[PDB]
Amino acid sequence: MKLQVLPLSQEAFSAYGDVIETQQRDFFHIVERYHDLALVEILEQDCTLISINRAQPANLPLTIHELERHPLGTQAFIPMKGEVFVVVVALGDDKPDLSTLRAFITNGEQGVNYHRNVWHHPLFAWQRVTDFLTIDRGDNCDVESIPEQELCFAL
Amino acid sequence: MKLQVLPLSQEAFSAYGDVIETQQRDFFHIVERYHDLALVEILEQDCTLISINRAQPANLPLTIHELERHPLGTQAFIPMKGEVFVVVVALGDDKPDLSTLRAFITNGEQGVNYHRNVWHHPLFAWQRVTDFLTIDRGDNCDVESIPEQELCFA
Repeated sequence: MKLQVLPLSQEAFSAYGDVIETQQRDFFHIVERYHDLALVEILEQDCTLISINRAQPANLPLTIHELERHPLGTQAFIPMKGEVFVVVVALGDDKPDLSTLRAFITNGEQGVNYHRNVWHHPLFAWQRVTDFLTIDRGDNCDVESIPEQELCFAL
Repeated sequence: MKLQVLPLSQEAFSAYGDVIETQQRDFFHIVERYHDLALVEILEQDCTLISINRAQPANLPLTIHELERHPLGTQAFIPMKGEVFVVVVALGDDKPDLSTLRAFITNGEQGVNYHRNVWHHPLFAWQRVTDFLTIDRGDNCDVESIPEQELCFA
């Protein structure tokens, strides 16, 4: 199944989570504070931990066949050296709702925070080893397979 | 008084917070997951906020005369383009305990998470404008004066 990879934007991503970036975002003059870019929510009396995931770059062509989700907590990933990366998300209360399945490629100035219970693909890098500043709990996530998806970058 | 800025290291910073870095840190082979580098503790709020603070560089010679602290939560700052930055910390339950006053300069591969209630200087960048990914409670900030300190570097 062809899965088109489109540019990431807050507008297109809003139903899946928050896009962490400064472009055209409101800020307070203090230092310029670009506030409330993402809301971290971790329940089940779990801790909110900061980590770094060093991911190897994946090579084209890319195919996926499963998605994971964190039912009781959000998960944020922010590249540490301006790297571009790819994300795949889907909604769905008990399983991925294919009509909402989408893929996005960042612009190098963005991070993401997946809302709780939102389906996404395990972390992987693009074109180069990337260190992702990670904010989540701390494996207690749900794993569900989906029909093979062929990510498409052209067009 | 001259406050000498020294290289930031986890062992020297541990009493004030945690250094967010990968160098010589334990990890899980997955992707290499460098786990639990810092613990976010927020009081009287069930959520943590992520923001970006774009900070201007300080005008040298830098002289400081006050520190701030957040009793209700930890505060993390991680540069987004590998920039080096400077931090000033101190312990003290009532007022800043000067015997614990220290200044550190990062190596470009480090972020910091100030423990809750630890005194530190308001954010500023080093040499160039820097974007700092910020993780904190998102008012409620104590501010106390300290003897005029003159930051000295290499």
